[PDB]
This record gives sequence, C-alpha cells and structure tokens, in this order.
Amino acid sequence: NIRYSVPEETDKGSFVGSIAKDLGLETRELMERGIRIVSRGRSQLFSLNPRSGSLVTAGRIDREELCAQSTPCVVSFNILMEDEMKLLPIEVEIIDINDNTPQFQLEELELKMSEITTPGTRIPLPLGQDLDVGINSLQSYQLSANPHFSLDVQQGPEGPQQPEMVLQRPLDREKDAVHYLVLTASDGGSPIHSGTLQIHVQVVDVNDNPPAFTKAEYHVSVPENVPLGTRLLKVNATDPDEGANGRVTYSFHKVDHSVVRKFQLDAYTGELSNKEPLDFEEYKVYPMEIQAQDGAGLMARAKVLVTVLDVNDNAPEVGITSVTNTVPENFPPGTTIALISVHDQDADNNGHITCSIPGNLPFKLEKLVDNYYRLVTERTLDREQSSRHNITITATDQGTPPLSTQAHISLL
Amino acid sequence: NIRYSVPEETDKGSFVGSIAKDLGLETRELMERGIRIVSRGRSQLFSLNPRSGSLVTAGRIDREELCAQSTPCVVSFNILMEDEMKLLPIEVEIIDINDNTPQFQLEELELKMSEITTPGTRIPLPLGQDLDVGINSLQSYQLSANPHFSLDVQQGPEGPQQPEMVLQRPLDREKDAVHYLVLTASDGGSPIHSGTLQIHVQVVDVNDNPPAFTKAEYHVSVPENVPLGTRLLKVNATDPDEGANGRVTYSFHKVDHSVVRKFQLDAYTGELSNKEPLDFEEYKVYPMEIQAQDGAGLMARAKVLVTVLDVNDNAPEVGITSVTNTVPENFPPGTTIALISVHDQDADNNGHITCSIPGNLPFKLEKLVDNYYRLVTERTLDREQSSRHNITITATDQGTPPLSTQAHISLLV
Ligand SMILES: *[C@@H]1O[C@H](CO)[C@@H](O[C@@H]2O[C@H](CO)[C@@H](O[C@@H]3O[C@H](CO)[C@@H](O)[C@H](O)[C@@H]3O)[C@H](O)[C@H]2NC(C)=O)[C@H](O)[C@H]1NC(C)=O
Ligand SMILES: *[C@@H]1O[C@H](CO)[C@@H](O)[C@H](O)[C@H]1NC(C)=O
Ligand SMILES: *[C@@H]1O[C@H](CO)[C@@H](O)[C@H](O)[C@H]1NC(C)=O
Ligand SMILES: *[C@@H]1O[C@H](CO)[C@@H](O)[C@H](O)[C@H]1NC(C)=O
Ligand SMILES: *[C@H]1O[C@H](CO)[C@@H](O)[C@H](O)[C@@H]1O
Ligand SMILES: *[C@H]1O[C@H](CO)[C@@H](O)[C@H](O)[C@@H]1O
Ligand SMILES: *[C@H]1O[C@H](CO)[C@@H](O)[C@H](O)[C@@H]1O
Ligand SMILES: *[C@H]1O[C@H](CO)[C@@H](O)[C@H](O)[C@@H]1O
Ligand SMILES: [Ca+2]
Ligand SMILES: [Ca+2]
Ligand SMILES: [Ca+2]
Ligand SMILES: [Ca+2]
Ligand SMILES: [Ca+2]
Ligand SMILES: [Ca+2]
Ligand SMILES: [Ca+2]
Ligand SMILES: [Ca+2]
Ligand SMILES: [Ca+2]
Ligand SMILES: [Ca+2]
Ligand SMILES: [Ca+2]
Ligand SMILES: [Ca+2]
Ligand SMILES: [Ca+2]
Ligand SMILES: [Ca+2]
Ligand SMILES: [Ca+2]
Ligand SMILES: [Ca+2]
Ligand SMILES: [Ca+2]
Ligand SMILES: [Ca+2]
Repeated sequence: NIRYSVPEETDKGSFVGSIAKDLGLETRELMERGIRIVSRGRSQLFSLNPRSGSLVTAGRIDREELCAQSTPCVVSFNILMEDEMKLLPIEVEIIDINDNTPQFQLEELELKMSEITTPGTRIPLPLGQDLDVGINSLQSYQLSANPHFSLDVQQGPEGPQQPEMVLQRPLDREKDAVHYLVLTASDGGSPIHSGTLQIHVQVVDVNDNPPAFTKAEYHVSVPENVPLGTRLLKVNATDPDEGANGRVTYSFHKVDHSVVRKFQLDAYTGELSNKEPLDFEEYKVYPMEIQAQDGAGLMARAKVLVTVLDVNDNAPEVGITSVTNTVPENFPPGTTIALISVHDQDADNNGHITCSIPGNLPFKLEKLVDNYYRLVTERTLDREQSSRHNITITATDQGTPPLSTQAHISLL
Repeated sequence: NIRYSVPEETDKGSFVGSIAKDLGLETRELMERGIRIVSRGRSQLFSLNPRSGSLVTAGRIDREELCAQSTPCVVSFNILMEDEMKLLPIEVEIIDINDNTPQFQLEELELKMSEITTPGTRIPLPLGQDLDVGINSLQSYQLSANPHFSLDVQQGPEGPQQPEMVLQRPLDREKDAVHYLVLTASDGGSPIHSGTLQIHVQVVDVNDNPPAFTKAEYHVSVPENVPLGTRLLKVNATDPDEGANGRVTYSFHKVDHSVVRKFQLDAYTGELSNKEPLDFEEYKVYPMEIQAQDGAGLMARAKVLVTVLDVNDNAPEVGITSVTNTVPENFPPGTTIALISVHDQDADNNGHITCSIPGNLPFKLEKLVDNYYRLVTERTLDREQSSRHNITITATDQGTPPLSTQAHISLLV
C-alpha cells in the first residue's frame, strides 16, 4: 500500500510521487517489470511514466468534483506490473485548496418587520455555501454595522451553523423606514473569499403618534358686531404617521353646545369662523375645546378663547314701569306722576343712560338710584289751559355713536 | 327700604310680612294713606290686599324664570302713599327650592380611542345643567366604575366645572373593544335628583399581537417511498387582532433552499406535502423553519422535522475494479483472477453484502478487506474443455426484500 499526498487543482504533469524510489527500483527494473496504471474512471487524473518511475498528474484534480465534502479524499488505483502480473495499490490523498467563493442562494433578502416588533426577535438567515472544505470552507458570518440588529452565529463542530439576525434597538418607522444591511459570509483561506447577501429590512407603520397643535391655547379678540362667517382663526396639527394614520380632521369637543353652536370649525382646514351673532352681554368670552382626530383613534386637544370686544350697538330700553294716569288738579310741587325703568345692555361709556324731557312743561326729572327716574313736577298747571298731554321722554346713552330709546306717555 | 322674604313656587296669597304692622299703621290708617301697588313689569305676581295690610303673593314665583343663575334674587317695587305722595321701596327676596334635575345637552357621548392611547389622556365631558340655584344646582359628578378610566372634576367656588375623563390603565382591544360608562350628575336637595349621560368608548385596532403556533416543534415520520404530493402535515396559528392583523399566512424561512425545494407548503391552509422525491440516502431527516405572517409585519417561527423512514430500496453495486484478462494455462490454485469492489447504499441488515458465483467451475470467491471480493483459483481447467468463459456474478443484500445486482465478466484461456 503506497500513499501519496498531492493538492487539488494541480497543473497538468505535476509530480505526485516516484514509485521507483519507494519500491527500490531503478529505471531499468521499472522497464523490465513493465509497470503501467490499471484504468478505471478515477485513475484518468493520474499518469504513470514507466521510465522515470514518477507517477504525476494527468489532468485537473478537482477534489470538490471527486469527494465533494468528505475528508480525507484519497484516490485508490492499481498499478499492473506485467512481469510478475502483480497489482500494487496506490492511494493518493487530495489536499484541498481555495478556488471558490461562498454562494448565497439569492442576492437580496427582503423582510417586513413592524416598528412594534419586540426587541430580541430572531430571524434565521440564508445559508451561504463554500464549495471548498477544511479551512477554505465557510468559517464566519458578519452582519453589516447597524444599531438595530446584531449577528448571532452558532458554533458548530464542522463550522458556523444557523446564522441569526437579532433585533437590538427597537425600530422606529418615523425615523428610519428602510434599513439596508449586508450579510457577508467569509471562508478562511488566504486571501479570503466573501459572498455578499444584501438585506432589505422594511419597517411597517403602526399608529403610535397623535396630532400635535402649534399652540396649546388659541386666543382671539373679536368685535361684537362682527359679520356672520368672519374667519376667526386657523389651527395647525401635524401627524408623522403614514397614510390613514396621518390624516387629521378637526371637530368640536362636546363641551357646552350653547357655546359651540355659535361657532363653526371646518373639519379639514381647521378654520374657525362665527356662525351666530356674538353678543357681549351674554358672553364676554367664548371658551371652547377643540379636537384633532387622525384615522386610527388617536386625538389631540387645544383650547380656543374668543374674547368679545364692546362697541355701542345696544340702545337703552325704557320700560313704562309706573304710571299714575290720574293726576290731581291741585297737586303740590314735588309729586311723582310717573316712574320709569331704564336699562342699557352695554358697558363702559357705551352703557350710561341719560333722561330727557321737554323743558317747557313744569314737571322735571331728577336723579334717582339704579337708572330709575322719578318724574316730579316743579310748578302748577291750569285746568283750562291744558286738558290732554302726549309727552315724549328721550333716553340716550353717552357712548358715540349714541343710541336712544323714546317712550310716549298720554296723561290727563 | 323694607325687605321681606318669600320662597319660590308659593301658593297665591301667601304671607310675607304685614306692611301695616311694620309701618306702624292700622287697617284704617293705611286706607287713609291710600296705599296701593306700584305696578312694575313683573309686579303682578305680587298681590296687596288693601284691607288686611299684608302684601302677599299673587301667583307662581318662579325665580329660575326670574334670575336664572344670579344671586341674590331680590324683587324691588315701590309702595306709593298718596298722603305725603311718598314712595317706599319694598324688596322681597325669593328663596330657592329644588324642582329641577340636571339636564345634559345629549343622551350618549360616543368616542373612538386607539388601544395604544397613552395613559393619562384627558377628555372634557359635556356639561350637565341644573336649572335650580344654590344647593339645588349641580353639585357633583360621578363616573361609573371602570378600571381604565377615572373622573377628574375642577371645582369652582359656585360649583363643578370642566368634568374630565382620564385613561388610567391602558386599553386592550383584544380583551375589551367597547367600554360603556355612566356619567351621573347630581344636585344637593332632598331627595337628590341625578341625570345620566351614557358613554360609549370604542377601541380601534392596532397590530399589537404576533402570530402564535400550536406547536413549537413539528415532528413527523414518513416512509422514504412516499409519493409526490402526499399530505405530510398541517400547522395552525391564531391571532386575536382584528381584520388583516389577525389572519395568518404561512411560508418558509429563507435558510437553505436546497432542502425547501423538495417540499410544498400551502401559504393559506398551511398543509405541507412533498414536491420532490424523498430518498433516505443523502438526507435521513429533513429539518425546516417555518414562518407565520399576519398583515402588518409581525411574524412567528416554528420548526418542522420530517424524518424519513428507511426501507430496502437500493441494491448493492458491483464495480469490476480489477480484472486480469490474460491468465496462464498452467496457473496454480489460489491465484486471484479478478478483484471486485461492491457497495450497498443502505445500512444495518439492509446493507450487508453477499456474493454469489457459479459453483460448478473450480474458481471461488473469498472476502478480503472490508467489502472487496477476490476471485481465487482452487483447481485446474483445461483449455480444450473450456476455451471461453462468460461469468455471471450475483450480489445479494441481506435485508428483506433482498435486492441483487448481476455482472457478467468475459475471460479466455
Ligand atoms: C453472457 O451470456 C448472457 C446470456 O446467457 C448474455 O446476456 C444476454 O445479453 C443480451 C444483450 O446482448 C440480452 O438480449 C436482450 O434481449 C431481450 C429480448 O427482449 C431485450 O431485453 C434486449 O433486446 C436485450 O438485448 C439477453 O437477454 C441476455 N441474456 C439473458 C439470459 O437475459 C451476456 O451478455 C453474456 N456476457 C458476456 C460477457 O458474454
Ligand atoms: C403648519 O401646517 C402646515 C400644513 O402642512 C405645514 O406646512 C407647516 O409646516 C406647519 N407649521 C410649522 C411651523 O411647521
Ligand atoms: C295722543 O295720544 C293718544 C293715545 O291713544 C291718541 O289717541 C291721540 O290721538 C294722541 N293725540 C293726537 C293729537 O293724535
Ligand atoms: C386552528 O385554526 C382554526 C382556523 O380558524 C381555528 O378555527 C381553530 O380554533 C384553531 N385550533 C384550535 C385548537 O382552536
Ligand atoms: C470579503 O472579503 C473579500 C476580500 O477577501 C472581499 O472581496 C469581499 O467583498 C468581502 O468583503
Ligand atoms: C455583495 O457584493 C458583491 C461583490 O462582492 C456584489 O456584486 C453584490 O451586489 C453585493 O453588493
Ligand atoms: C342619582 O341619585 C338618585 C337618588 O338621589 C337616583 O335616583 C339616580 O338614579 C342617580 O343614581
Ligand atoms: C341614565 O338614566 C336616565 C334616566 O334617569 C336615562 O334616561 C338615560 O338613558 C341613562 O340610562
Ligand atoms: Ca476546486
Ligand atoms: Ca472557499
Ligand atoms: Ca477547493
Ligand atoms: Ca414610532
Ligand atoms: Ca407609526
Ligand atoms: Ca397618528
Ligand atoms: Ca350689544
Ligand atoms: Ca349702549
Ligand atoms: Ca355693546
Ligand atoms: Ca321653579
Ligand atoms: Ca336641581
Ligand atoms: Ca328651583
Ligand atoms: Ca391590545
Ligand atoms: Ca390589536
Ligand atoms: Ca397581528
Ligand atoms: Ca432510498
Ligand atoms: Ca433505504
Ligand atoms: Ca439496501
């Protein structure tokens, strides 16, 4: 049993072993025995020269073609010596070399992972196969640098097995929606042959962000006589989510509908304008809470305060709250014939009321408490001179433009 | 200024105070004064009888109609004494009673809140309005018991303002999709009247649950001769989420496609069957990783092991690795004429190799190293008796049913 060692992929005619030296044969003795190689499929790679006694290579010795993945790879063929008709077992071990690159069964691996994927989730990676064996076979995986993922390689007896990609830092689609990684598989030769696997990690969206107003409280000041449908304000709300999770619509929070009903907020543009007249008397200010809803149950809040300014638009009102229609012929000076109830719905200088009566007639109005005015007479009237009187009392407020209300009293 | 006090909703003619008693005037003296009602806009609700000297009520005194929510509610009107022509204002305070229930401006407040809503979110609630005043006005809010929500009321000097509903424990649509609450507003009378506002909080779905397999590792044993397309297994994964987030689709994890390519997995029904033949050789077992995907990027993993049974289906193979065709006429007994290399691809009793040669001829086969067989000579054959030889060697394996391979070798003298 003769055993040699030759690397694989040798050049044609490369020396393997000299049979002459190990059998003790010269050139002549080899010629006399008539040594020649016994053929079978595999011995076609080996060539025996009967004069030099040197078994050399006859062709390409691709050990991956011969033994695939086994070790060691030894080719056994018989040498026929015609003299004694003697067979001689020659076994030649094929040492492995590195001439192949690890091949992934694809070029781009595309995966879908939600942004709420719990960190630590594992993804088995495609296996890369190095055609060589031994030290020139698959030796290591390397995941391209990225904060969100890490590489986990199980140490196996034959080599690295079952590569896995682990989620480290939690995903955020609003920051990075697509992560490109590169899984490089490398053997252990010199130089090292690396096969690359492109990884396309796509992040799926989840409604995790409610709208956000530009201001927490929206203030505005408006005249009371402001016409209907005047644009009071425009709010602004943003949503960073994708698609239906990021389309906002505004609406009124059901607070006090007696206040909300006096206003109008466009659901799409968010422009608040007035729908009903604005009266300073009932409401000086208008507090309202507004709401912005996206498409998936999230919402945001904001406050809107509509302060009403005052301008003279309400005239005082005079109520004929007292009338003594029958007034004596001999009444003394200082007797009240009528008491009136005066009231202006406005404030400041626009809300004070003065009383006016024609000054020729004897009776006059004096100052009394709380816009009440007492009509007391200052002289005597003749029974013959005046039988019937149709008097016109004038109540004017003092804020320009002044507003006035008249009351007419008939007396006898 | 004389001030009296009468409650609201009094019967007609009810006593307040005797004006004759307070003015120190008798029945006659006031009649001489000519005391009479000064008739203000709302003064007809007051009735003065000019004989008893007691200004009493004339009708229903509904102060909620009078002063609404103001305080205090005092009615001022003048008493005219015709004697000195002197006016005297009488003020009567209207004492409040409880005849109204707090009324909400709607019947059901319905809201949509995502299951991922950050706890602590506040929702201003619709105001309930009690027409009464004082202690008979709105006094308290009460939110019905619920683990996820609580009531927060801002108090005022007069009473409660801006009731707000706060989310405490985070919502789960997979557990509770609809929450019904009852907001009761109550005054402070005796008995207390409560108005109710039904609340309908709907929870919107969010992909917060990954698939879940029924088994972590799927083991199965199938004969090697199994035909193509035979149903091997069925996996099952459930998801409690709603809609597209809760129906699963199965697929192979991209690991080794040389193993996956030999199989077929329906993505929807999840029934695994074979697509290519299964040979016990090359692969004794078949390990595979499977993946369950919902509709929104979540996934689950499971293992499936398809173990191949072993069956005698590969016959041993005989290789004529050596043949010395030229053989002397006078060769002695014991000389090898041919060496054969036989090999069976199975194991155990199905993998042991036996050799058979014609027993009439002198040559016989003896076993040497491992699986090699040597054709040795035992006697002499005459060239005249036999010039050419067509040999039939049959190799049989030892596992039932036995498989045999025949080889024919031609030799001459
Ligand atoms: C030793 O002798 C045997 C016969 O005893 C030889 O085997 C024979 O080989 C021939 C092929 O040349 C077979 O012919 C076959 O005919 C059938 C008819 O249907 C068909 O299958 C094919 O057309 C085929 O040619 C013949 O059947 C076969 N003998 C037997 C019994 O099956 C053998 O070749 C001889 N070996 C040597 C080294 O001389
Ligand atoms: C306000 O909203 C508009 C509408 O998209 C947007 O363009 C703008 O950026 C927002 N305001 C700010 C300060 O970004
Ligand atoms: C004075 O007022 C009374 C009130 O009814 C009316 O009837 C009368 O016609 C008025 N005087 C004149 C001259 O019109
Ligand atoms: C298996 O999946 C089906 C699919 O709807 C389901 O009906 C069944 O409940 C699942 N298995 C069990 C044990 O529930
Ligand atoms: C592995 O390393 C080789 C060099 O040995 C590169 O060519 C390859 O791209 C990978 O980075
Ligand atoms: C990995 O690297 C190879 C070259 O080694 C490229 O061809 C491939 O596209 C991937 O980037
Ligand atoms: C408020 O309280 C009253 C009793 O005071 C109940 O009748 C009502 O249903 C609500 O609970
Ligand atoms: C609360 O209770 C009132 C009765 O007080 C109902 O009318 C309402 O629908 C809610 O159930
Ligand atoms: Ca090679
Ligand atoms: Ca290599
Ligand atoms: Ca190699
Ligand atoms: Ca996010
Ligand atoms: Ca998102
Ligand atoms: Ca959103
Ligand atoms: Ca006004
Ligand atoms: Ca005014
Ligand atoms: Ca005004
Ligand atoms: Ca009442
Ligand atoms: Ca009440
Ligand atoms: Ca009341
Ligand atoms: Ca949930
Ligand atoms: Ca869900
Ligand atoms: Ca899901
Ligand atoms: Ca088989
Ligand atoms: Ca088998
Ligand atoms: Ca077998």
